Amino acid sequence: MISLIAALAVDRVIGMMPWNLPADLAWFKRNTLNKPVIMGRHTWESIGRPLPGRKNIILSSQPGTDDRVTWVKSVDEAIAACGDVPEIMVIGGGRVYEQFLPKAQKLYLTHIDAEVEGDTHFPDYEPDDWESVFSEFHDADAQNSHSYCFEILERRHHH
Ligand SMILES: Nc1nc2c(c(=O)[nH]1)N[C@@H](CNc1ccc(C(=O)N[C@@H](CCC(=O)O)C(=O)O)cc1)CN2
Ligand SMILES: [Cl-]
Ligand SMILES: [Cl-]
Ligand SMILES: [Cl-]
Ligand SMILES: [Mg+2]
Ligand SMILES: [Mg+2]
Ligand SMILES: [Mg+2]
Ligand SMILES: [Mg+2]
Repeated sequence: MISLIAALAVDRVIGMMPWNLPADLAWFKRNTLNKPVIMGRHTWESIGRPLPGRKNIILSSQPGTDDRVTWVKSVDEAIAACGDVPEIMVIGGGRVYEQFLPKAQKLYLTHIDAEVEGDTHFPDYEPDDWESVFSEFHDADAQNSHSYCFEILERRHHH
């Protein structure tokens, strides 16, 4: 099964960080550890080093040479490279989320209370097609710059 995981500012702006949220990074790690992660080449270059404890699959029509990750050229190849696993995590960026959304059955979202200047957005999804099965709000604190709300949604309908 395919899931997307993303952190969204107001207006669904995503980035590679205008905010400083170690709690969100802990949420990201907890929910991706021991699962393959699929990302586009822009996201890969922004991370710079393979995420530990996860198979790192990079979707790009023009692969790099880095032997530390697995390079694939299509959504279908990305999925095949993951093989028989319970859950595949798609970690962005904008275009990769857009291509994978139709195949996804679960969303892990962090809704951040920040207005920011970026131009890359998380895909449009029809809220009526999803059910909110978890939500938790957290205030900002000495370690986290903004307030945020974790949410998990499960797909109920497809169009
Ligand atoms: N919800 C959430 N989802 C996301 C991101 C986020 O920002 N938060 N960011 C996007 C991908 N970018 C990164 C950049 C850095 C890291 C990263 O470095 N993670 C460490 C944890 C951080 C650390 O302890 O050093 C890890 O092992 O997972 C993860 C995703 C995609 N999805
Ligand atoms: Cl957590
Ligand atoms: Cl990308
Ligand atoms: Cl505090
Ligand atoms: Mg090689
Ligand atoms: Mg889009
Ligand atoms: Mg769309
Ligand atoms: Mg319904």
